[PDB]
Amino acid sequence: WLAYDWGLVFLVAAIVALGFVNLGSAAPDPVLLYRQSVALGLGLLLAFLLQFLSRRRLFGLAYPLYGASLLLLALVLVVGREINGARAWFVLGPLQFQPLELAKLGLLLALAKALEGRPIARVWDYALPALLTLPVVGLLLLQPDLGGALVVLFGVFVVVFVRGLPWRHLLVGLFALALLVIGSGGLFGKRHTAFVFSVWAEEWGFVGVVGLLGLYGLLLARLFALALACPRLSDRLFLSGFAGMLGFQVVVNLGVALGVMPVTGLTLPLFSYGGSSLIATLAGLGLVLLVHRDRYQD
Ligand SMILES: [Cl-]
Repeated sequence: WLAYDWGLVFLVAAIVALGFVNLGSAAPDPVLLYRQSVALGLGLLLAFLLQFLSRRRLFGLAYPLYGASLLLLALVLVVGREINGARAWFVLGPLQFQPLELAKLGLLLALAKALEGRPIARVWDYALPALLTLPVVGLLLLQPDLGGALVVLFGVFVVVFVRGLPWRHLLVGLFALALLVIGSGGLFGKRHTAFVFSVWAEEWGFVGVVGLLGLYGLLLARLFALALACPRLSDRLFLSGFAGMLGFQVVVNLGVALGVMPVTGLTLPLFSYGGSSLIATLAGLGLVLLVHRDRYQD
């Protein structure tokens, strides 16, 4: 039927097109743009394939996907490939799959589903999110990769806070974990990650950064608007956790790019270089779009 919110689609497409028109000038290379074109193709294809999935099945898979992401996080520690001092990637030749993304989505689904029963015992308000998040954050710290750990923990914080459970301990853990880590016009196109962002910030200047931060602000706004437009509470929680994680990566790259936090492996979603991050962001956006399209169904 295609009863989606096409505004969010246009926002995602606009950020993606900005990322692509920037990469073609921010340290370009004939062979480095092909990888990202194929990543975009795979991402759109996967986000389309996932549209043949009802939300009932998707939340039926809330617990199996969480278990598979836990076991996959455990397995990457044994048979992974070290990159920047941590084994956090599965490399099978041309295939590059990082279990962090599966962990994020599985935990969001699992917590959303397990946290939609309004009455709870007076003890599990602390323990259930604890015992569902701690294995993930711990297996993320054994790599070690604390950027994804921060994203995961902050997502869990957003889910808990929107729900209405104890969240202050989660912020304590979050802040504690984060401590052990050219004009108005610009140039217009005239190897670390932040280079992808430093070239946009310098070749396009204040209008460029204002426009990009505005695109991200509108995306987070539309996500949180779709979140409170769902009758079921599990959907509200899932959408808000996703939007939280996205905004958190964005503000992390903000402080990384402007000399605040030490850099992490967290890219700017839909914008920074990275085929797996692009594909995973597209897949998560496909999930959020399909859970929004099925909001008035049983
Ligand atoms: Cl609290």
